[PDB]
Amino acid sequence: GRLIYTAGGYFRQSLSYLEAYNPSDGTWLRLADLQVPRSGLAGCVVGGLLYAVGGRNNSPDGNTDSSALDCYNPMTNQWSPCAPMSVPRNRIGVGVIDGHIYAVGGSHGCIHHNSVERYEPERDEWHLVAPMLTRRIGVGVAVLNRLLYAVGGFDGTNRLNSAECYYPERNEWRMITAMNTIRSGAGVCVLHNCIYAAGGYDGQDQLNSVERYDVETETWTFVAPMKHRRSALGITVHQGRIYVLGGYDGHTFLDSVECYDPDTDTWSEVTRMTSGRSGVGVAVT
Repeated sequence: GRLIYTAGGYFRQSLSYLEAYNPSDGTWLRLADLQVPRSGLAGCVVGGLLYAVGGRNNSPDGNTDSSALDCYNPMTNQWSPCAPMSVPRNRIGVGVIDGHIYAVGGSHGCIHHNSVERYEPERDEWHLVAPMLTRRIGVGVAVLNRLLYAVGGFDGTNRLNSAECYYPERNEWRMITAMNTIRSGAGVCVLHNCIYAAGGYDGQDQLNSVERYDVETETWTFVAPMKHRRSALGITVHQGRIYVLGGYDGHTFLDSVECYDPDTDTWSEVTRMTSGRSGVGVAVT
């Protein structure tokens, strides 16, 4: 049995919620709160452990970006700290390769990162790798065939439709074909051997469009769009289907959760979070 876990998020302030959606029976479990309220973070899963990476603690007492790495165990329902990244990373992207966590981009105050670092869970250690060709905050990140893809984002001045690909053995980045649409804060995931970018922000509107990248053709193609435009949404894959959680539509923090079925190329609204929020970290375990 696997659940869709959402950690953290923003609604008028940063959040500590850890909630887990059961796509079968409909429930949200309330689990142990994050040690620190955090928005703009990423989630991932290595060895069954749920990791929460980076973000920002934006509480009514203070704004601080976070370099933190924290670890949630469902067998104990407990959070434990990890060693932190070398720099704070708000609006981060993360991906997993060979049981290693790659932290990509994000911001620290006015710094817009191009740096990337790799976390090794068996040694609880972070190590710097080759920086991206671009500074990308609000970057989507996906792993396909052990290659690490960094998609869209915001460079501090311009929002991006470009994408680049990291080769771990050569330790270098190469630009790939760019998306059709400029997107920061899109949800980027991998499903049945294609990369999907859903929603986001082009600097003028929040997006409902969705496009998927194909490595064999090196081409992005639009698919069915979400019912709700949204930026800074959470995204995951559960049992062959894409799930988008929350986000921001320019007027309100969404609680809607949509589900994409690739076999019918349709989006459905399946559940509502216990409260609207954006900038969550989501993963399945």
